[PDB]
Amino acid sequence: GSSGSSGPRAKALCNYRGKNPGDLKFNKGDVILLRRQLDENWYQGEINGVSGIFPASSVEVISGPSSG
Repeated sequence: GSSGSSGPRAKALCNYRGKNPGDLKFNKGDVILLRRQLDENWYQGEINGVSGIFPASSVEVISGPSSG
């Protein structure tokens, strides 16, 4: 219903800066900002001025909040 200036984020689990067909390269830990959520399987964001697509299994949506 309502949105918040603050958007979601994702954290890399392993080295994904390899060689992929039209994908996004990121290093374990790097936090990618979810710009466009195509589906619950992939995520389209941008990192260090680099736009690309990456899976949801390679990253974690735990970024942001922190449970005690």
